[PDB]
Amino acid sequence: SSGSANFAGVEYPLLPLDQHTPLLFQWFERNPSRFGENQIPIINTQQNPYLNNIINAAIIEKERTIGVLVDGNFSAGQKKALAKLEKQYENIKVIYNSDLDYSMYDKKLSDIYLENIAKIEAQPANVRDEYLLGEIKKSLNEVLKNNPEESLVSSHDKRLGHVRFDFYRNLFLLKGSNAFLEAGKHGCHHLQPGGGCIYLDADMLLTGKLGTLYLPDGIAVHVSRKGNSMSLQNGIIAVNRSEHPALKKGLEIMHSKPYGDPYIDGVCGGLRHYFNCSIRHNYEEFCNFIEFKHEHIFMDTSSLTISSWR
Ligand SMILES: O=c1ccn([C@@H]2O[C@H](COP(=O)(O)OP(=O)(O)O)[C@@H](O)[C@H]2O)c(=O)[nH]1
Ligand SMILES: CC(=O)N[C@@H]1[C@@H](O)[C@H](O)[C@@H](CO)O[C@H]1O
Ligand SMILES: [Mg+2]
Repeated sequence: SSGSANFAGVEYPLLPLDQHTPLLFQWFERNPSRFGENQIPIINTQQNPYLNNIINAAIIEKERTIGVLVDGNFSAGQKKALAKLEKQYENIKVIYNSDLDYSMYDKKLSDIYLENIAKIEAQPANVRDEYLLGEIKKSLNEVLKNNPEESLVSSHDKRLGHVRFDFYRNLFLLKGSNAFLEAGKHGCHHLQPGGGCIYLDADMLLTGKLGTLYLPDGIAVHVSRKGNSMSLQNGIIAVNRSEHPALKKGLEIMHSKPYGDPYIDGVCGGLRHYFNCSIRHNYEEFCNFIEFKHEHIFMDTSSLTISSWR
């Protein structure tokens, strides 16, 4: 521990994330056919040189495990290319999302709907959200018509866009360093069970070594300052431990809300609940408090060109 930062009447120690804390990048590919059969299936265009950025981060942080969480229907040659990348850079560990078991974070959709119907019925009739009650009842009806066993994981798994890799990003960060050991990644000499993790968007250009970070209660996230507004953002998520209470609270919210969003609820909601940033608090002050800052990271370079999913 170093100093401390105040927010909403609570004093938070700036907890350390040592230099052995692993870095984490993520590539979930919807269209693996846009790469060669023996190509590394991670985008690497002039506008989005993301494979190059990852390799540059692995070269700069030579004494740090660099995890690449990948997903998509990859061809055999593409997987062999990923293994070749793992061999060309010792610290790069490729983790296939399908090799991780996320069932311990799952919940039945019908259970969420039933609990919400009970909790709307348990409140005085003059304040019940009746429109929401109706929408939850239609959602449950459709679940019973199409797949009664539908769950958070399975429903998000069927998504084809950013929501899916947001969801799995949060779950992986809950696993923390433990995900590396669960996937059988050998030679991760520095990883401790229960260790943390620093997730970075691939467009977060490292220009130097990160050293040791000091974050309030051991967590910080990106703050986008595009144009005249600012917003909490999951483009960077640094935690000093597995099962971090802020991300665990985001998962709690998603277990309780009928239509929880991995970003709005799993990240922003969890942070604001954990740190007591209500709608009556200053959102800008909280952004300044929780912001992940670093002089050796050129942040969100995808805004100089085009977004890879937009
Ligand atoms: O097909 C895609 C597009 C994006 N991403 C992930 O989304 C992140 C954000 O990419 P980018 O910075 O281009 O988007 P932005 O959110 O800045 O618009 C990337 O780093 C990847 O982890 C992905 O996995 N697959
Ligand atoms: C301005 C914008 O698009 N922000 C998106 C956010 O909505 C999304 O939840 C997140 C994860 O995909 O990526 C950000 O870049
Ligand atoms: Mg970006």
